Amino acid sequence: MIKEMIEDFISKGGLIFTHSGRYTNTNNSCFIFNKNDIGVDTKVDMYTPKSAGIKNEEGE
DNA sequence: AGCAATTTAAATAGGGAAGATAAGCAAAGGGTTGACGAAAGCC
Repeated sequence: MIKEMIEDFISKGGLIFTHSGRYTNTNNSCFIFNKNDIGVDTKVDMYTPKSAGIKNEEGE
């Protein structure tokens, strides 16, 4: 399910971003979602504390 | 005690043999490098 997942994300810290300083330093935790660069094939990152979240029936 | 000459021509061709093989092993390791969240003494 998808809504189940979006809400699983929201019960947790719940951040969706396209740019971050988390890659520069893992202790940083700055997450920035730019609106202008979202396109058809724009890959999009998300953050949860310790990457928490349930999987589906196909294990994703 | 330096003086030692000039031109001219330097071979055309025919051949550079194929047949064989070119190992099989067994190794090639992991040891550290984790930030948030949550109890839990402690100024």
